[PDB]
Amino acid sequence: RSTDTFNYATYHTLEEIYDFLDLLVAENPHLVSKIQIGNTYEGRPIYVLKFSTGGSKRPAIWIDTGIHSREWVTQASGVWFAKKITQDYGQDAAFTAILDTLDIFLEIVTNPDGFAFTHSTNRMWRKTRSHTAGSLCIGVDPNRNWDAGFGLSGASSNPCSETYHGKFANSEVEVKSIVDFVKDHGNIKAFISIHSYSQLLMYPYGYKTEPVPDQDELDQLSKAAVTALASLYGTKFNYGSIIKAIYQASGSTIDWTYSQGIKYSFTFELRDTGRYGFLLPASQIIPTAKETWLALLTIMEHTLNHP
Amino acid sequence: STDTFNYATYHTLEEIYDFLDLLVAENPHLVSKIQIGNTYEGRPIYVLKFSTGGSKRPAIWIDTGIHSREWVTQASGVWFAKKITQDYGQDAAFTAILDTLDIFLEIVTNPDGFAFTHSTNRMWRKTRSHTAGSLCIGVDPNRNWDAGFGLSGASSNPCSETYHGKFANSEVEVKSIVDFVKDHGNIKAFISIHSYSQLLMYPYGYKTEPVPDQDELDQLSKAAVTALASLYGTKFNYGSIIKAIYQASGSTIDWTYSQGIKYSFTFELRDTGRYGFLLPASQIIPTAKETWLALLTIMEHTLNHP
Ligand SMILES: CC(=O)N[C@@H](CC(C)C)C(=O)N[C@@H](C)P(=O)(O)C[C@@H](CCc1ccccc1)C(=O)O
Ligand SMILES: CC(=O)N[C@@H](CC(C)C)C(=O)N[C@@H](C)P(=O)(O)C[C@@H](CCc1ccccc1)C(=O)O
Ligand SMILES: [Zn+2]
Ligand SMILES: [Zn+2]
Repeated sequence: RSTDTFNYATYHTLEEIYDFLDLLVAENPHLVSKIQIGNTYEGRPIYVLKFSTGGSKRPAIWIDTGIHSREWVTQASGVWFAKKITQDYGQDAAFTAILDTLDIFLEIVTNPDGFAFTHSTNRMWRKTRSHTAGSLCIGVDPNRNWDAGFGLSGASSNPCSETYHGKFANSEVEVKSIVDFVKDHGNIKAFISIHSYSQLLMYPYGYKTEPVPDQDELDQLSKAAVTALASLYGTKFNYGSIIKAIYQASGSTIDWTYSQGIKYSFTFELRDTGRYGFLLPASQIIPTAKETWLALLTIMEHTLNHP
Repeated sequence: STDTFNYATYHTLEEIYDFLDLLVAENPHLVSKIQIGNTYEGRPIYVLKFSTGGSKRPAIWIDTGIHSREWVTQASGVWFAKKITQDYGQDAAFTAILDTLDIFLEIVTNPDGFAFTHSTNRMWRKTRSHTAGSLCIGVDPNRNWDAGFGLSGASSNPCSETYHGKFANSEVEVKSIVDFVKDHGNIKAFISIHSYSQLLMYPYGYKTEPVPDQDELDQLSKAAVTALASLYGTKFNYGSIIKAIYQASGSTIDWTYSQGIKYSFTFELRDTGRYGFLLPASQIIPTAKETWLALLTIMEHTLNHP
């Protein structure tokens, strides 16, 4: 296989996505690199792709998919995104402008133990796979484990719950690896965490109703990103703060990244709105990724022009 | 034919409905089929009446499959029904139950959703009703009841999994049961079966205030989970809904208990999340058998406390 002969309209295994990363690197040795940022609870490597046309820790966009493993359209879109970047660079003028200044980091399998578990045992696995003493239940909600209103209303203390927060913030190696990488990088200007489903583009906060100081700008960017998105197939996304647009969620990702000074902190909930939910047909992979790419571009151009 | 029916696999809606008919034809002096309504999508809603005679005798209500993706429940409901016909007149304790109490078993309590889980989305939870002014479809039938309806523990968001609907009993699937219970007026036990989590719970889900019958219901719970655990060692916890899982408003047994049905319980069957809703078919029969034993405890106790 090469990245040109790879099937992007199909859901893949952990081993397949991991081999895809290696093909991407070998085919673009002056564009793409693969960074290991940790290992999972179970010992699997956690890998981030860096797309860079030079410099030393340029201002950057971070994008992660697959934090909740069952959300398959997200890792699939993540693969598509990688190949879109390499095809489009040096070819598309607008996108070439983005990558002549910014680096892009892309974490395709952000919850690898879960992902592997969605394949071997339970298609609907959400959480990490860390053990919990005195419980018949396994794993922690990676989207409740960040140090931002951690433990507060909007997560569960019950190990059996889908939204169990863990013993303390960053207890999950899968979250702390991202935290460590982000803090050490120091130059991340936008952070985008990709989930499915509901067709939402959101900004902070999810833990409290109080609006973020950059609300007008973030909301205005949100409206243009979903307008761009809708232009392709008419797909309707709603937007707003996590708490107003879906529900309260504590110790969630963009609440943390935003309080770290990363202004352009966003989360997408992709297709659909419930018909298939997480079980989205493979035939909707590429449409999903393509329309979401239009939204990502909107946000990345904004980031480019607003230091 | 109900002897040759495969209890160790998951069936479509048509297969369950055909099973209802075969069991009635094999046992017409014991089992009758009652239509209590039609779903939002116009499909008949059926309840099995198991009875040895009389008129509106004291009764046990059992439903499965109100959350349609909870496949082990419908599949155990099918087994329960065969089980009743197998033991009536051969097992001395169950004979005594049915000699005094009627039993109603609603196996597919959410037929639209169940059909959807087979045709389109294995993880469909809600009804299939359309929502005025929304793209999203369906109401959580376990939030649509007239007990603390619309209060903390349900969502006003149509796209939510726990969307409560416009008003209490807006879902025909819930109103059919309401109408049935009120009309009957002599249901002494009501047991709603769900999965998963391995829990046995009693009211309330809508508030922390304990029910005046908590002491008795907790002891019965203790007994039922021990009976359950006796076969395979499967560990159930128990308590009020709000303490054993989380707050949930307009939920089923809250309303039943408010109508004066003292023995209102809910089960969450196997497992604890390894497979969740996607429990292997090989576990259907062991789930049904263990669960029957706890059902038996609740049923005997109901019989002995007229
Ligand atoms: C639909 C379902 O069965 N469960 C829900 C969770 C349940 C508590 C209602 C789910 O998986 N929902 C997914 C659509 P989700 O992706 O997991 C939604 C996010 C909340 C929004 C968010 C996203 C990203 C960053 C911060 C906040 C969540 O509950 O974590
Ligand atoms: C755990 C999960 O993946 N999803 C939850 C939804 C929740 C996180 C919003 C679920 O489907 N849970 C099922 C086990 P459930 O079966 O639907 C749990 C009941 C609990 C309360 C209850 C049960 C039965 C009778 C009365 C009250 C519920 O939320 O309705
Ligand atoms: Zn998610
Ligand atoms: Zn349920």
